[PDB]
Amino acid sequence: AKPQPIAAANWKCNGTTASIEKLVQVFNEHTISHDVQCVVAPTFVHIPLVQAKLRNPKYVISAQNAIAKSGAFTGEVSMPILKDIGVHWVILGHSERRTYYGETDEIVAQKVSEACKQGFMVIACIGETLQQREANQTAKVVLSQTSAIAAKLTKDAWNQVVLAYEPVWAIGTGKVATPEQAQEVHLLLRKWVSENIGTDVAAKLRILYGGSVNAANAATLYAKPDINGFLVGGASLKPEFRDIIDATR
Repeated sequence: AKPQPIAAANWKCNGTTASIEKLVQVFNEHTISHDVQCVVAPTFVHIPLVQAKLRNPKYVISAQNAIAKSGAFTGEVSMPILKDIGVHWVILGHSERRTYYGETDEIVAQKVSEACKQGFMVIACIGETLQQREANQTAKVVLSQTSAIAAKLTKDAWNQVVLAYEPVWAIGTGKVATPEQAQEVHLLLRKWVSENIGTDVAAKLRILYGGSVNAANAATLYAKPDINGFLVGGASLKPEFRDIIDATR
């Protein structure tokens, strides 16, 4: 059978106090009856508000990024600071950070390793660009990104890792991957983990899909055997996130 699914909301750089209060109320009033881990990732400045208002017991709060250590890093937020305020999930290596903010495979792998050492659950993002897909490099790219992370982890650390496969061409564009496209990559990843890390790790690993997931396409993605849930951007700012959660039944 499949491991426990995850439905994760990446709000990105969005929100006002009023809109967040309304959306959290919607999430609180949605009764979830199956075993799923829901995750909401607000901007840093909204974490305290969401902590105060979110009561649905299926949810945890995640940060959208972090650095490993406190110190002289003006503008950044560290993992120890997040832990002290009660946040123990983080998204690392999102495409937007790899693209705009210079996060290379080695930077991502270092961050993931440090988060695991500090007791975080980590959603680590990987995925290929349109050019790489059309060059038939998808497998090489996603396995390179994954092996860079794996090189800095011990086997036990994998209990804290969730992989999110987000093809860059699907992020925010409306052009979701087909279920067959996503399943092909998820199966390739799970096999790599099984051979290189362990079959026990691979059977428990959650591999999420993201990139233009909405409430109408989520259930047909989740039907595939190696898809364990979703990392959702635009649709997670809307009430229809409730139906994305319920598509993981």
